[PDB]
Amino acid sequence: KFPRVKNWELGSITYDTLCAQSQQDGPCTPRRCLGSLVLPRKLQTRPSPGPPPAEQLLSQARDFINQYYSSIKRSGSQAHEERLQEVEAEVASTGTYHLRESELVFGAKQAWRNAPRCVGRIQWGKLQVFDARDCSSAQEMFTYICNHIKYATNRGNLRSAITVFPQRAPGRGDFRIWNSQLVRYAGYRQQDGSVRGDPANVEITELCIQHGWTPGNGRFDVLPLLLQAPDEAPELFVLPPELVLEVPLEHPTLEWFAALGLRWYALPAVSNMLLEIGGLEFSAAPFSGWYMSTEIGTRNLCDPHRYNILEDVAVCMDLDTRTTSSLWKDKAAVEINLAVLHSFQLAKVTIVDHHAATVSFMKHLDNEQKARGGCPADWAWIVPPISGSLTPVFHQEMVNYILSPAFRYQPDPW
Amino acid sequence: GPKFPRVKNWELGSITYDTLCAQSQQDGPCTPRRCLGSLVLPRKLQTRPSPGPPPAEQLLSQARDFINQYYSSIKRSGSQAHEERLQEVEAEVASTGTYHLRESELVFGAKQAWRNAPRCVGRIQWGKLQVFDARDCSSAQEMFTYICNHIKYATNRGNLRSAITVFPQRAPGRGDFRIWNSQLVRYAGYRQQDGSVRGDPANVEITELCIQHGWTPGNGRFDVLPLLLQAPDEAPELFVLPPELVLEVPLEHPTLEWFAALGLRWYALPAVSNMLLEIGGLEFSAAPFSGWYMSTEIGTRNLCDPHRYNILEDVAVCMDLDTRTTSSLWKDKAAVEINLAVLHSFQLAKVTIVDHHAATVSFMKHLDNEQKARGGCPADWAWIVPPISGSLTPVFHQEMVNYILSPAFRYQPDPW
Ligand code: HEM
Ligand code: HEM
Ligand SMILES: C[C@H](O)[C@H](O)[C@H]1CNc2nc(N)[nH]c(=O)c2N1
Ligand SMILES: C[C@H](O)[C@H](O)[C@H]1CNc2nc(N)[nH]c(=O)c2N1
Ligand SMILES: [Zn+2]
Repeated sequence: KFPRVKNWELGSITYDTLCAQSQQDGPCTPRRCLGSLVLPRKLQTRPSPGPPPAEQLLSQARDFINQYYSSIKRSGSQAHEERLQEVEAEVASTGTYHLRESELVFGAKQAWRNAPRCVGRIQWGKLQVFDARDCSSAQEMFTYICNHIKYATNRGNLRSAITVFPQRAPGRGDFRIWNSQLVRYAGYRQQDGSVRGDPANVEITELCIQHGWTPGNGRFDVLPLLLQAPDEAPELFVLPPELVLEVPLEHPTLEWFAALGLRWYALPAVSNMLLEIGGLEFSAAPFSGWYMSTEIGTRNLCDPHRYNILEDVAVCMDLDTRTTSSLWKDKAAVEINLAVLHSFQLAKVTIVDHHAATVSFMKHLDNEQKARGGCPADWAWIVPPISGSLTPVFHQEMVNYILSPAFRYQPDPW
Repeated sequence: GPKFPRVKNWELGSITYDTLCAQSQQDGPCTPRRCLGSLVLPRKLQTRPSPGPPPAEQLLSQARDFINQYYSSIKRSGSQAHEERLQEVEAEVASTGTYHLRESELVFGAKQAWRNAPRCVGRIQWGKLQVFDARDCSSAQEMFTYICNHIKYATNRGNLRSAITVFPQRAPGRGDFRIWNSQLVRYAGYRQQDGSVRGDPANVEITELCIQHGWTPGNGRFDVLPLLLQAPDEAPELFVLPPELVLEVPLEHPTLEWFAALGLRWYALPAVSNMLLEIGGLEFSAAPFSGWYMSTEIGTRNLCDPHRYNILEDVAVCMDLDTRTTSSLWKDKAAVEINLAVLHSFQLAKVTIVDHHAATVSFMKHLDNEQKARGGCPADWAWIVPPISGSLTPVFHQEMVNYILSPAFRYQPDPW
């Protein structure tokens, strides 16, 4: 039942007993493993044709309340039994319930802790939770978002934060941030099918223009936010420049790197995922921490379907682009990730390289084994995009499963 | 849409459906509750030893399935020869309790096992495999002759050729034919007095077994080990491979002149020998196979792994990198030059080798070929994506479905 987990670098073994607490099913079966798929339509928390069955919601709620009181050690106190009574009364009468701010804070931190694809969970206990459940308009969503950004950025000394907007109600539309991240660069599909900017943001850039945004023509034009209040069309909001801290990229030894004009924002804030706590769903709950260098230098800048700068840098470095055997791609990529670490460190902006991050994740796995008897992790996401075996996580076996609270993927509002 | 796993390529945005997984009849380690896809040896890819013959009914169903596969590949499914062969197999199983393959059935099954191997990135070459039938072999000495012939053929003075030698299958009430070594060519791993290791740390055990069996050890980092060959119901016999048979490549860097001075090297022929070839329910406990290397296997894993040669620090010190901090990316820089050295040295010595870019690109082609041919291709993402420069490679952005198909190459417990 319980999987034997092994580290091949050190020969050490552990048994994951935490996976037994999983109540939600993944995409795999004994016939075939689908663990490398980014998003199966299954785990995804899509819309519904009404209110969840009261029995199911109630059991997820009682479970969460049980988790919370256990955390503060008051498991069994009258406060626990009374909170469970309150939840039952509210659900039975209204088909739903609401969380207290202390519970929402514990829930947000626990959802991060339970996030399989996250390599920075060693910081899970240090999270600023902004309660925005008293938001009623898109204009309000914007002020809360700007507050999140100003707080998280902190002049360069980044701080992990999450802003939780109103939960989903069966009788109305969701509060949604249409942008995948709070900060994104525009992607303009040119004449020749080409793309000026970030090709990953072509669809959202089009939507922004459609809703009245006057576009630019640069490779790094920060997009405005499309915030949606229940059953209302999304509204356009331009982010104040002083709020968006950006870092111009230059290399420590290659003088010509700066000339490439590359730059990336400091704040990584995912804004399209759904936070589920005790059966309650928060369709708008942007979260942010700090970047791991490979996200920018390898994925964002070197992916073929992204900025695709590999060959440009290779030519500047004057490498042999004729054959793959010269390893020109590998050489260019290393210098690009180096430029990212150098530039952010020069600008006094928080980053963490993949070696430092993965070593900390290994410590986190150890903390978790002793604390909960395991830790759900997605090997394909945890192992960085370059120099995989050069990091300790590559040599670590991992067990992946879904625990709640959890951040889940959800359908696009359009 | 369709009731089969939807597979996507994120670089190109293309979609495909895996229908081939529908043919899988062997369960993997995963369940709807948890994914155990990253485990090297879950007890689902490993064939334990059968001290007793497989139940006639279970074996016969596996046998029928294989015969059906064979006749389908030659396009004579449902034919007279097909129904005859099926009858012939159940006749053998009826009286003897086992059966035997025809020459062409073994060649087909051996090629299909490679084709079905989820952890192999070189499957674009699956149709070109030299199958040596050694099912007549009766002694440990003969196994040696066969292995030596295999090495000569496969090595071909640098112009490597994929090959596999199949020894007699598992027989009920008789010992197995087993090659104790993990590969035909392995470097010794000497356990030092202080606790460290000289040579290859991966080979500490087998080295100790060779010593317990009469081998007189050396004291270098790259000492080729002798073979511990086992014939049925007999103790393993030690056989030293003649030096001229084992082609090696001294490592040197194209620009970093001091790299040659490091005295590093690696053998040309990658030949796995501790794996079990399962065809139609028949188990070939000894069936070494070989191809050619992918640069990262040597330069990244064998030479840079912390539990292997671990040379990253040595090379970084020579390149004068800041090994005091992670942010200098000294490990990344060094590893790149080490991989470049492996590629350069093999090309210079005219020994076949393929870099991780070329190999993965050819695996994408294979994936496209198999989509059209079988409606999918079982692939282990963790093993298909190279140990360095993952996303710079096209397979990283390719979702894969993993399942067990037979014939198959399966793990098996150590003879000892
Ligand atoms: C403290 C700094 C942190 C670092 C360095 C870090 C790093 C990472 C990395 C490398 C990824 C993969 C990103 C990608 O490839 O798209 C990731 C994903 C993720 N992280 Fe963390 N993380 C941190 C903080 C956070 C915080 C504050 C939360 C939530 C409260 C969080 C939630 C997650 C989740 C849910 C994912 C999956 C994202 C997705 O599926 O797109 N992370 N993190
Ligand atoms: C023609 C060249 C070939 C190349 C470049 C190639 C490359 C690879 C690579 C890189 C691996 C990973 C090994 C590791 O990381 O330990 C692998 C695994 C494997 N290959 Fe291939 N391969 C080729 C030929 C063969 C042949 C001839 C067979 C069999 C007839 C084969 C069967 C397999 C199997 C079953 C594995 C699994 C390894 C394990 O489970 O330990 N390959 N191959
Ligand atoms: C197909 C494959 O799952 C996909 O390319 C994954 C692999 N690992 C990843 N890992 C991280 N951190 N982020 C990603 O976007 C991906 N993409
Ligand atoms: C734990 C993890 O499965 C293990 O380190 C795997 C990862 N991917 C691999 N991939 C290949 N090709 N070869 C290996 O030996 C491994 N080891
Ligand atoms: Zn799985």
